[PDB]
Amino acid sequence: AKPQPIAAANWKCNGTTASIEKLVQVFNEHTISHDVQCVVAPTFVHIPLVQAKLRNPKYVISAQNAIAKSGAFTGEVSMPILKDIGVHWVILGHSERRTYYGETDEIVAQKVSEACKQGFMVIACIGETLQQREANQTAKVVLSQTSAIAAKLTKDAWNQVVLAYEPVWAIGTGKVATPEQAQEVHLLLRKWVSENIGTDVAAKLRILYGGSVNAANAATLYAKPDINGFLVGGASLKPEFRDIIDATR
Repeated sequence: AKPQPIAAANWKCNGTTASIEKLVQVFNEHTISHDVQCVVAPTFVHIPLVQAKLRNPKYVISAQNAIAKSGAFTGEVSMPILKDIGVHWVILGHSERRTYYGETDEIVAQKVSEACKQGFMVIACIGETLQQREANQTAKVVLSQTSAIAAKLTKDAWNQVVLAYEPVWAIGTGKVATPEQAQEVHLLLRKWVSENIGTDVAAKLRILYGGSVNAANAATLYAKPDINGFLVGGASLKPEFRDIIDATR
């Protein structure tokens, strides 16, 4: 059978106090009856508000990024600071950070390793660009990104890792991957983990899909055997996130 699914909301750089209060109320009033881990990732400045208002017991709060250590890093937020305020999930290596903010495979792998050492659950993002897909490099790219992370982890650390496969061409564009496209990559990843890390790790690993997931396409993605849930951007700012959660039944 499949491991426990995850439905994760990446709000990105969005929100006002009023809109967040309304959306959290919607999430609180949605009764979830199956075993799923829901995750909401607000901007840093909204974490305290969401902590105060979110009561649905299926949810945890995640940060959208972090650095490993406190110190002289003006503008950044560290993992120890997040832990002290009660946040123990983080998204690392999102495409937007790899693209705009210079996060290379080695930077991502270092961050993931440090988060695991500090007791975080980590959603680590990987995925290929349109050019790489059309060059038939998808497998090489996603396995390179994954092996860079794996090189800095011990086997036990994998209990804290969730992989999110987000093809860059699907992020925010409306052009979701087909279920067959996503399943092909998820199966390739799970096999790599099984051979290189362990079959026990691979059977428990959650591999999420993201990139233009909405409430109408989520259930047909989740039907595939190696898809364990979703990392959702635009649709997670809307009430229809409730139906994305319920598509993981």
